[PDB]
Amino acid sequence: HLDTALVNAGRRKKYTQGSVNSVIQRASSLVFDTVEAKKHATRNRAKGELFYGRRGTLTHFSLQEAMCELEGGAGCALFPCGAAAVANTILAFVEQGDHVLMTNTAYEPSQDFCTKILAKLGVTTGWFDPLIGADIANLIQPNTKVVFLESPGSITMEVHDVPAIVAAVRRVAPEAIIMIDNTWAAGVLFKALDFGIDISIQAATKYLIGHSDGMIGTAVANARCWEQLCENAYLMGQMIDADTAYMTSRGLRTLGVRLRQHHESSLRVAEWLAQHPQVARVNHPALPGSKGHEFWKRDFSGSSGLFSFVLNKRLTDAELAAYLDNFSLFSMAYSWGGFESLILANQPEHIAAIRPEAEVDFSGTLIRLHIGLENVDDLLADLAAGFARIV
Amino acid sequence: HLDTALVNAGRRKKYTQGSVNSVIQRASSLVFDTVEAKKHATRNRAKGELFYGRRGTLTHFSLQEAMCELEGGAGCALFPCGAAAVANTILAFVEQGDHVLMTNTAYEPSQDFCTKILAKLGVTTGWFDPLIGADIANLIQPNTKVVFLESPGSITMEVHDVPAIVAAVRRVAPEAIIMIDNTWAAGVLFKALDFGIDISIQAATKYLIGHSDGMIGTAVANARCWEQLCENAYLMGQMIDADTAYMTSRGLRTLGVRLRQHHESSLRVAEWLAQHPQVARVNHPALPGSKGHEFWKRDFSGSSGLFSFVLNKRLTDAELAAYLDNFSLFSMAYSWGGFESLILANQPEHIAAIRPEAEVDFSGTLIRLHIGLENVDDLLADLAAGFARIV
Amino acid sequence: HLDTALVNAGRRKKYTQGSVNSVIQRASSLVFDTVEAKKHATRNRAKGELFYGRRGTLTHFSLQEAMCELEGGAGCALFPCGAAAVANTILAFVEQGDHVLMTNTAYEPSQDFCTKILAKLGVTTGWFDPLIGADIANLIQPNTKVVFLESPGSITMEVHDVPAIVAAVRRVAPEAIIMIDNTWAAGVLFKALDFGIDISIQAATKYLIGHSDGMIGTAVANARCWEQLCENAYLMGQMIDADTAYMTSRGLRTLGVRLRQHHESSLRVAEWLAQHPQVARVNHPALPGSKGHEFWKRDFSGSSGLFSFVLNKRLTDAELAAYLDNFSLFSMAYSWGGFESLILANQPEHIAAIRPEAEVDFSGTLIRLHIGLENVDDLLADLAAGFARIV
Amino acid sequence: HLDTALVNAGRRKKYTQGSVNSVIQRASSLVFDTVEAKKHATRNRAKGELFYGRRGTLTHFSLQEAMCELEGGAGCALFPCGAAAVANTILAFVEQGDHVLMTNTAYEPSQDFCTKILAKLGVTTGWFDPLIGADIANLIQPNTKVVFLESPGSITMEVHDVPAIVAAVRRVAPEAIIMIDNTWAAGVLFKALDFGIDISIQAATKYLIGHSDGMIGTAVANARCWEQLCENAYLMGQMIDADTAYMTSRGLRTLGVRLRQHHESSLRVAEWLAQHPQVARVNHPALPGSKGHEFWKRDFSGSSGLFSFVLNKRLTDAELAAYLDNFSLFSMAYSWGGFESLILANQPEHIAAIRPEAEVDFSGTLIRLHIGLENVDDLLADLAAGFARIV
Ligand SMILES: Cc1ncc(COP(=O)(O)O)c(CNCC(=O)O)c1O
Ligand SMILES: Cc1ncc(COP(=O)(O)O)c(CNCC(=O)O)c1O
Ligand SMILES: Cc1ncc(COP(=O)(O)O)c(CNCC(=O)O)c1O
Ligand SMILES: Cc1ncc(COP(=O)(O)O)c(CNCC(=O)O)c1O
Repeated sequence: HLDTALVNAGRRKKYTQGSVNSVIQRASSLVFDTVEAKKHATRNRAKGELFYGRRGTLTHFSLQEAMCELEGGAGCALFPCGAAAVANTILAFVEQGDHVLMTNTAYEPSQDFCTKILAKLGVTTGWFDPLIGADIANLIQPNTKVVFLESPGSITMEVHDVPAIVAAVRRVAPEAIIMIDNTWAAGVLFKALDFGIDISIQAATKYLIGHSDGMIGTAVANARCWEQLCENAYLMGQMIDADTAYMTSRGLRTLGVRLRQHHESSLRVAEWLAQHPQVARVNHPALPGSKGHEFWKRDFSGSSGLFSFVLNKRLTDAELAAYLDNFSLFSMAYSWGGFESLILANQPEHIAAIRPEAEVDFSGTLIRLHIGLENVDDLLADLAAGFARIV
Repeated sequence: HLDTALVNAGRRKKYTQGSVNSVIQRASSLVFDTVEAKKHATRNRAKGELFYGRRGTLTHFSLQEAMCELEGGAGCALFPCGAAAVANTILAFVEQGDHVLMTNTAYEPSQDFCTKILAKLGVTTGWFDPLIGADIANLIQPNTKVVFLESPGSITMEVHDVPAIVAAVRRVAPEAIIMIDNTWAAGVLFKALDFGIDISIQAATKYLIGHSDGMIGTAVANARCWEQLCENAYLMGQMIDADTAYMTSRGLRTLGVRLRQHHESSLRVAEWLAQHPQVARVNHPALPGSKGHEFWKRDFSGSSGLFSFVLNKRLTDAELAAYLDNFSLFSMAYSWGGFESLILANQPEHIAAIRPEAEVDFSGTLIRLHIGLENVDDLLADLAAGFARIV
Repeated sequence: HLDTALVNAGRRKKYTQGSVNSVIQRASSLVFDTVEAKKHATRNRAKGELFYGRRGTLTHFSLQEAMCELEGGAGCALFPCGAAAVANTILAFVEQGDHVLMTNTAYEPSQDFCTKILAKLGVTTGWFDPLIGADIANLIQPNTKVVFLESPGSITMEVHDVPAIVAAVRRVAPEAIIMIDNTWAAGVLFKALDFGIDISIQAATKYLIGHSDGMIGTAVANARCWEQLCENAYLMGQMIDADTAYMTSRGLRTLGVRLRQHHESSLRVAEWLAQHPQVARVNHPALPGSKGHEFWKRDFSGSSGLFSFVLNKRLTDAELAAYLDNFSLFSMAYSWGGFESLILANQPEHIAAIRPEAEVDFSGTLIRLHIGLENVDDLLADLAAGFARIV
Repeated sequence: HLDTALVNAGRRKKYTQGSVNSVIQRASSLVFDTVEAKKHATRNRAKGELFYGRRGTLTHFSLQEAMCELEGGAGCALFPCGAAAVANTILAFVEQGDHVLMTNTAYEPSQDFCTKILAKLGVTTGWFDPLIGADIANLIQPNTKVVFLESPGSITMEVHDVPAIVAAVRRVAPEAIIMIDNTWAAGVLFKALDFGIDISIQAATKYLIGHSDGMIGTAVANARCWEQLCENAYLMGQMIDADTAYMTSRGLRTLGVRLRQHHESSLRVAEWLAQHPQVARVNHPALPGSKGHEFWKRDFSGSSGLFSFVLNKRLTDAELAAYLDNFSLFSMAYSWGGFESLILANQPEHIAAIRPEAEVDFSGTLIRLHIGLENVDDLLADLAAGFARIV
């Protein structure tokens, strides 16, 4: 029933006022007809009554309701982008003297927030290998407050054993705040809260928006953590504009059909790459043999379209240009989750530099692909032409 | 020449591409045609080359250029709202052990960020009376890193003697970061950076947007402080959407003709209130006798339309409803800076509770007015009817 | 390669300027830097140079290029909605004394334009049964200027034999303008201009927008008819706003994946209805046995999700309310082509009244369904519950 | 009280739902909760009940209410631009055999609609000098259905004696439909429907939008003519998108303070030009001695900022480039009514060619200026520098 839920989540008449989609209510000022209405709005300023634009309008409330339904949460906080959701969700739960334990495959801006901002504020960060599983218990310190997961990992796509990690954390520090950056799954292919994670964070920028033309972050928390997340993020002034909230709700309505196509196409590309003589390794959560693939198969309900692979050699700078500059359909850009296919390259030492306290286990150039909605045979031909430029 | 500058600031062909206003470029992904173009964009990712949507698109670059011209700064950082600009601009310059010195008339959410977020990060906040002037030197501690001004003050409208404050800070701690919330002046009626302030922060939500239908914060920094502001705000994921950036640029184009009307009308209302038997005090920076009026007359080039007054009595709850619930033109809402007139009330003890380490010097109910663009005689008739309901 | 074409159509650097999607250029005024540039823009004011907002901005040019590529036309005119495209495209080619020959299954507002507007301007209109095929030749008068097709027909879904109609028209009246309302096919499941039709009109409101939140009409003409269409529509001031043009281009990027789901789901529902004891007839072009199905099978490349069926009785007012008022997933609304499922009822005598010079051949209430993106088993359960309410 | 009316027109709780401005309701489909509600909406589909997006959503209804209040009409029809409003408002009231009598100073596209569209549909058009006054009676034919006014005229700015024209029409042809293109007055500086005109048409593109970034037309009709205008324009599919309707309502809120500045600055420039040795004539309705000034003074409540003047020679193309290419503040573009100043040149023989059955009474190049919101002394200096380039 996920497709039905995606079509209907948040679409109630109090928000739509007769249209199919929520109205767009643009506001800072929200008007109180009487002193008693103002008092009521104040009491309910975080409970869906119109109070002030920084808390939201009908358009935001509709999106928040949709996200809570789809991710099974008590509340959804909104942010100007994914990086803001990560940074402010972590910040909401720490004080000076605390420790954060974060996967070494976390998105680089998330790491840099920890090492360049949190550290200044008296909050330390330690690191773990994404396949650590139950052994994470040994890394929990007396002051560990937050455990931060990201599955699959950024770039290299390792999938955590979330049940093993969560069980170990709860044994040692049942009160800890467990968070996950659930962007790759779009919050719906992995139902994080059902696994005992406290907060599921997404760059709604990616698959929820789905068209590469809006930026927005979300964080859906369970009942234990919601009030602290909501109020501390509000104290940092975190919000999103009404129009982007509308566009995120709108993206939900095609998320199912889109994801099924990204899954089908990216798996086909990954299977083809795995047979290719110029490819050393394919990092796709759905491909047999990929790191944590057995946890993806057990714990996820599908795949998206982002993955990576390692070439059979380290490209020279001349080869990198010959390869990347001459694609016809794949484009070079950051971000992903849109309708179009993207390609980027990283050398192994570049990845090692963003794997704290760890090395990488490959020596070829790594290529990250986002597989969009183009015909897959056309995408395969584009990749084949690229291989011919470097063979 | 301010009106000419407001019409033209940021409106260059590289952003407008033939239209009068900037194009609206909605993006996360920004495409690099070659590896070398990507390297160039990376080196210039904070210098106006398209790199990634979190840094901005053409639409943001146009607004940033306009704000730097109008406020005389080296760079302009963008935020989802004014409160995010205040919180993240302060956060960008502090670390555990630092001290912030803030006017006791600061906007309440700014105070709450200090007491409820900064405090648990090991950053202490002290307070000063807005008329302290040169005596602020005695409050500067070895660990004072930030001095935070707001002139006129929130609600009660006291105007600082900025030249005296800045000179005192520079004598004792010249490296300190002096910031101002310059929202009431819309950043243009008081040229903060020409007075030796380091960073001018605004809720562009107010007069820059001008229509009560968008939220956005700005912070314009001098060359000394720009890199740290830019990079630390970016690590917190702070940005605004392209469409709100467009609407802020658009608001600049009528800001001069709007502010002149708000000034003319609000001063007429303030002069009338000052003669009224039911009014104890009028707090309008432009009205003779108001706190810091001589600094407003010396240091500002105009007034906006927000001010307050104190009634000759403390209204009962029944009188508050009779007064506020029955206006025909003034509405109750938070925010201000739009085309319509607004009214709110506060009891003295409510204000005292947001004047840290200080008491208030009045006992009547305080009324805050925003004077919009309606005909002033109609607004006066509405206020007169209000007075008759409580006489 | 249609999916690749849909992802990339119109997305050239001159329109996108570095983002994935076109920029949104909002304009009436377009600025000429020199008199020489103004002269060049004037000469090329219908050839893709920026001249005046009524002709379009970069955003419109990008959509027009996409529509010409996808429908194989020489030019694409834009209109405020589908009905404006129909009315103004017909008007662009008639003058007093002319005759229009239109299918009797044409959309009712299209018929009303002919009988209420054209008739008082000296232009007569005659009618044909949608399955007339080659016998249309005997209805062509010496003054027949326009032959207007709609396949499938509105409401009742009959599919024309376009090859037989076009061949008959060209034998008798080679210079006639053959037009089609190609909305049901979204202009891509039936390539009208490859069949010898001169102009393909769409309510881009439906599947191109795809989300029920924008209105826009398009008309794509061959080289023979383009100049007259363009210039006469322009004389009537026909245009669309830049933002809706952007959203139409954006809809193209998911059109393929959406249509495949609408086809799969709607055919499954039709097959179930076609064996259902409370259903007298199913009108779905893709269902064997439906009127004109053999032509759909030969001439179309797929199906959308709009179709109708006839109940085993004419519902009374109490029965119609018990049926329609209590659906859980299907909603009552006009329009279609969006992500959500819709239901409407038409009584047979109502349809007969909008079948000029013709009778209907059924007596039960007709139900028109739009099958959206919800889970099809959930939709079937909703329809089954409906049947139980009227059994 | 106009400023108060402009701030408040159309801003009722049913449309704003708690915000200051209307909600933006984007919709084709509008959902009926029950068959009973659909029946009610159908009966009232042109009477302000939500029925279908082509009729409008809450956002349109709010704008329509505002326009009817401000112009004193029974209804307001919306169109994609001003030219569509003119063409479709005329078309709504003519049939084969009718005659249209139009001022020879009408906007050129309005003339071209008459000569190129209406003529081939059996509707003839004749012409009259804008100062004809009461002598227009002699030109009214038995089949004259529409008398079309435009005051001030396009380009040359002549002001009609509307009382004299209307009285003559009513004496000879009381049932005629009298229309005016009231764009220059923004519908509010000349209350056309109080002078016995039946329909006031505007390019809301100009001063109502006020920022050069939207296009929209309006036609406000009296009770006698509303139903025919509404229903015939709807049969042509004429509508505007919800977002442009919102931006038009939003423009009303600053229209008063904008127009006062355009009046002040443009009259100052006109007075300067009227004493300048390089100027042969100044065409500004507010300038004493301009054609029809005495009617402007009697019948209008203010002036906008668009006017023209005639140079002391017909400039060559080389002089036009030297003059126009090198302005610093004035830009070349079509349209007007925005915040920036614009300049265009018209040769006398080109104007004569769009003065049907009449000649011009000047031989110098005509310069049309739009005076924006820049500082007027800067604009005067820009014009002076232009004079020096051609002296
Ligand atoms: C896994 C993951 N988490 C957060 C972000 C940041 O979201 P944004 O809206 O961009 O602030 C991303 C961003 N990725 C860019 C890239 O991978 O190229 C992310 O992938
Ligand atoms: C002086 C001042 N500074 C910051 C803000 C916050 O801006 P926002 O965009 O709302 O986050 C304000 C806000 N004012 C609301 C009120 O005064 O009622 C402000 O006044
Ligand atoms: C087949 C077909 N052709 C034109 C239109 C009109 O488009 P719009 O954008 O609404 O002006 C439609 C519209 N139909 C409404 C309905 O079927 O309920 C159409 O179906
Ligand atoms: C007086 C007058 N009436 C109608 C229009 C057309 O409006 P639009 O929204 O542009 O279709 C205009 C147009 N003017 C362009 C120009 O004068 O340069 C007009 O002036």
